[PDB]
Amino acid sequence: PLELTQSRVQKIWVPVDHRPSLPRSCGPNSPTVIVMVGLPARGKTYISKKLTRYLNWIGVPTKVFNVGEYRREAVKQYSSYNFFRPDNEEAMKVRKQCALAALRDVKSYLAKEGGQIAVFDATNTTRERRHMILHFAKENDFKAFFIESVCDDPTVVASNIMEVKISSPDYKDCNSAEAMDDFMKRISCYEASYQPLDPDKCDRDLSLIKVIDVGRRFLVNRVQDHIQSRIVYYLMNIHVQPRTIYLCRHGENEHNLQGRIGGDSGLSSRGKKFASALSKFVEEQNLKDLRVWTSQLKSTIQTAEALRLPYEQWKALNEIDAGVCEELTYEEIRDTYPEEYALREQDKYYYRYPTGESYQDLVQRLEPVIMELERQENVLVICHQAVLRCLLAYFLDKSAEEMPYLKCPLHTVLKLTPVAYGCRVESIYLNVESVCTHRERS
Amino acid sequence: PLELTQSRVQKIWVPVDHRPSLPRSCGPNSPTVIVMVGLPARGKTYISKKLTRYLNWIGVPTKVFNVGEYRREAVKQYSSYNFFRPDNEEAMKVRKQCALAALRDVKSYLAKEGGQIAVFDATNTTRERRHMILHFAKENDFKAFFIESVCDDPTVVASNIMEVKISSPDYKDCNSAEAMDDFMKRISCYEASYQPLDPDKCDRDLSLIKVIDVGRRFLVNRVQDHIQSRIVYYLMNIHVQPRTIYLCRHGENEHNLQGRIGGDSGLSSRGKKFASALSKFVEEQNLKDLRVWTSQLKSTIQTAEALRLPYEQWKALNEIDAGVCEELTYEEIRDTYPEEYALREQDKYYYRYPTGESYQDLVQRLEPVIMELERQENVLVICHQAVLRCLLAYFLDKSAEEMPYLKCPLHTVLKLTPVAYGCRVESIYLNVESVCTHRERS
Ligand SMILES: O=c1[nH]cnc2c1c(-c1ccc(Cl)cc1)cn2-c1ccccc1
Ligand SMILES: O=c1[nH]cnc2c1c(-c1ccc(Cl)cc1)cn2-c1ccccc1
Ligand SMILES: O=P(O)(O)OC[C@H]1O[C@](O)(CO)[C@@H](O)[C@@H]1O
Ligand SMILES: O=P(O)(O)OC[C@H]1O[C@](O)(CO)[C@@H](O)[C@@H]1O
Repeated sequence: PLELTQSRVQKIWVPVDHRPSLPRSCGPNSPTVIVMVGLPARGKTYISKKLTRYLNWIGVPTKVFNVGEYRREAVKQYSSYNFFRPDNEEAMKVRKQCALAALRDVKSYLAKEGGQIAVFDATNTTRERRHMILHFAKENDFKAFFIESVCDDPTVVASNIMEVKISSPDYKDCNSAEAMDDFMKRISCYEASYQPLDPDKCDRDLSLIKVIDVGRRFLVNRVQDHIQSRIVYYLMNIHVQPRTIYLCRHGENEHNLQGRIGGDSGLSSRGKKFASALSKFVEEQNLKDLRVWTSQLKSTIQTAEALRLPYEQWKALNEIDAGVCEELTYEEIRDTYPEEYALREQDKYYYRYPTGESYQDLVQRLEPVIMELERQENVLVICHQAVLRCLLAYFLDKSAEEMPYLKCPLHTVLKLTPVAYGCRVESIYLNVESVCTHRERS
Repeated sequence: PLELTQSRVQKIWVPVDHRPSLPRSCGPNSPTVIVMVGLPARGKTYISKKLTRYLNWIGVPTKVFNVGEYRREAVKQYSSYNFFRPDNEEAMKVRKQCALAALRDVKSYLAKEGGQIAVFDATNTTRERRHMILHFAKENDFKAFFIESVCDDPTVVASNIMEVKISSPDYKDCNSAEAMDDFMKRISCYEASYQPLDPDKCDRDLSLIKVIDVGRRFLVNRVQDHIQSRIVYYLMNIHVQPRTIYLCRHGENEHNLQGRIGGDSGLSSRGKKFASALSKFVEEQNLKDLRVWTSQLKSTIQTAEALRLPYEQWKALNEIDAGVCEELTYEEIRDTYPEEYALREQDKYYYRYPTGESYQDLVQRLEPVIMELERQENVLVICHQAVLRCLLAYFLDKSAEEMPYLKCPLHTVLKLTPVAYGCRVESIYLNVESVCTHRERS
């Protein structure tokens, strides 16, 4: 009775599966359609992309279905705002067909591809369009959650057009002035039929969030579940204010020199040289304010000590726990635990060290770090190889499969600048020698 | 250069403090005054108490300053709603003095007692009163965050009067009908001067949350920092729907029999008997729906396996990590690590095991568990001794000092029923023998 076995890769206790002669599968909670609402240049695509990046990173399979991309596919080349005219009978039919084709792909993603969240990125400015999306959701047993972005500031609208609209494939043959002018006319095509969400009377029973004036204010109505609550929390923590995220590892430590994993060793002579080089680098950046974050492990704290700046220690930033393999070299791991060594090499993201962690566990631990990084402005995170790969995979939208192999060398600062729909990444090697701890897949 | 030392109790790396002949202290971010807003019987005290319980448990020193308690102290016995009349010149002076005395204690708590959050629990229904609180906050360099509870449902108002108002010390000599009638008249005294928060025009620059219709809808304006964002997230996850929380440990394991700590041992013969007894108990509770949560450790999973109910494994529910002391008996800990043994006995909450955890680390790990427990209805959590003490300290509002000593015996279900401003706790021993793992302070 109650016989369990521990799965070799993830180390999960499962009931001993003495399946009968005819083993049965029973494969595989309700998926969600996130409905973007609002006029063009309201940051709907920005919200869609960023939210999808966060949801995928935390392990919720998410995909964006942008109706404009279906339109660029159906219609050869973009001519002008005339395509978006309410009196353009033909283009209105094409645009409806594109929205229906995107919804068809939403159904296939959620019901047949193991997707959990589909972000329907369109204007969805009319009650008619939204009623149709609701009908589609109800008939397919999908939940519907509306995210409306409301902003009437012309400075914000002009900034969005300049930052990411003029550079759109639609405006390839256009100069900045013509593209901006055409886009303003394009916005005007949607203004007459636009019916904002009304949670007070009409949309009282809908699950929604109204993001007002670039996240200055929020109207939240009927949050049904865990995932909607998480989305709301995320939207309330992110901002579009300019800032820089600097990510680096502690300076080279004594375990690095011996080729040993984990432990709590101190900086080597080179590691101390990096720490001084980092102080000079930080000083040269001339940042008004800078928050410095470290792990609770000695090597990151010693590195921060060289900066002569206040810093905060996070236990969540501590290197991946290697369990029984802590303080061992990779050669000693292969010779003492050959089965464990091979299992990790085959499934590096999901592999859990015995009495230790996986990269998957790291993500769960680092979620509060990410949420706080979003809230903050200029931040320097002094951490460890596996922790750094996880954070970098979040900022650079890298998959779980690529994450354990991202290059994060010692004595090198990764300068992240948020621009358009992601991060510009600059690498700055601080000219101090160290050992190489990067190991490619085999 | 960069010399650090590890603190004996918490195991935190600190700069080697070679203080000069004259060591200097420099003792000790801006505190927050949470302003409750709304008519009586709107759950302001419920919000105040619950939020304070959560904030203290996560490690943010928080205290409630209820103006009504200052009034019960200044005015001998309560007579009737006549005391609350707007034309009652004398009582209006007394009530103002009570609010000012509470604010005086708010200043002393935040500026001189190391308090981080002061919850000002009063009606604060007029712009005049709120302007005065803002002036008080600005002059003392305190942040102000407003929490308004808006509800016009008479069923909700009557329920609040019946649940917690009629049982108030004010209505000691009154029967349920007279107390209810007096309280309705008391509410009416505040209705004429009530000016709700207006984030649209008047209160546009104030940091606030409007909780509408018992958390059905929210208006969030200008969330300035981390703590306000956390409060908003918490308020959006809690509910007042009836439910039961059952908490228990895994059935007795092999390590329990050997007096060994940590590890991942399986159920003993008695532990398996408890698991069967738990299934019978669960069945007898006749719960429409029940969510079952376990840790990722074998003993809790084997216990859940006996229920024949779907369950979810949480790594956050895994027992406290004893680091180097894992799988050792307490006798072996005292003999191999006597310094460590004595340090723990002296400071059980903050003590961190070498390469392991503290009860303080457990709280940080269990925060997502608590947030999900709040969202849910009927939940059974099968966990471990230290994890259980932490969760119980949250529900029962126990301090960090009492937390490591809470009695959580094996083969015993703790049935938690939310009622009034906290939890009713029922203990159910499932009549299966086990060893005793409880150790009192020495
Ligand atoms: O509300 C907007 N209106 C116009 N533009 C916008 C936004 C937001 C935004 C919306 C909601 C939230 Cl919680 C945060 C940011 C981002 N952006 C944006 C700006 C420049 C480039 C790309 C996107
Ligand atoms: O909004 C209310 N109006 C009247 N009463 C109320 C509430 C809330 C409440 C308010 C906000 C939130 Cl996020 C959750 C619950 C709780 N209570 C309550 C009910 C019975 C006894 C004690 C308290
Ligand atoms: O996932 P990988 O490639 O083993 O890298 C993580 C390892 O790297 C180290 O930071 C040492 O370089 C160890 O602490 C950790 O076990
Ligand atoms: O804090 P205390 O009293 O040592 O209790 C926690 C210990 O109890 C155990 O659950 C064993 O009873 C251990 O796993 C853990 O180390």
